[PDB]
Amino acid sequence: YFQSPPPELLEIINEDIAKRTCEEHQLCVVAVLPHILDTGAAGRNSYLEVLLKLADKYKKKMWGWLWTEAGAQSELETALGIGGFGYPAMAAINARKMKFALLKGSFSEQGINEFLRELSFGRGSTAPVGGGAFPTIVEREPWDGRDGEL
Repeated sequence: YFQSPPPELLEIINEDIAKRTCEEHQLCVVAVLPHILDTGAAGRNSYLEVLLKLADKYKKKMWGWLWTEAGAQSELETALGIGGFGYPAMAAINARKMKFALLKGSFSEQGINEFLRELSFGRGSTAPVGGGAFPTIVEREPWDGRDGEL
C-alpha cells in the first residue's frame, strides 16, 4: 500500500504540464526527440521505450519525465542550450535551484542510465537554466503516434 504513484511520461503539450511536472518532482528529465519526419513512429517509440524503462527503474526517486519534439519548444531548447548538437538531447532540471545538467553520453539505455546514476548520486555538473526562470512553453497538439506528414 505504502508505495508512491506510478511514473508518468508526458509530452510537453502546454505550460501547465511542463511547469507542474518540474515543480512537483525534485528532478525532471526532459527529452527532446528528433522531428517525427526524421524518426517516424518506429524511431520515436524506440526512444520513448528507453525512457519508459528507465522511469520504471528509477520510480523510487519520484522524478518527473517530459518529452518534446525538436523545434516544438524552441524557447525551452534555448534555455537549456539544446539545438546545436542535433537530436535526441536530454536535460535534467532541478526546478527548486533552477539549474540543469545535459546528457553527454549516448541517448541509449546505457548512456541515460549512467547520466541518471550520476544524478542520483548528486555528483554531476550543472548550469543555471537560461535567464534563471522557467522558460515559456507553447501549446502543442499531442503526437498521434504516426509517421508525420511529408
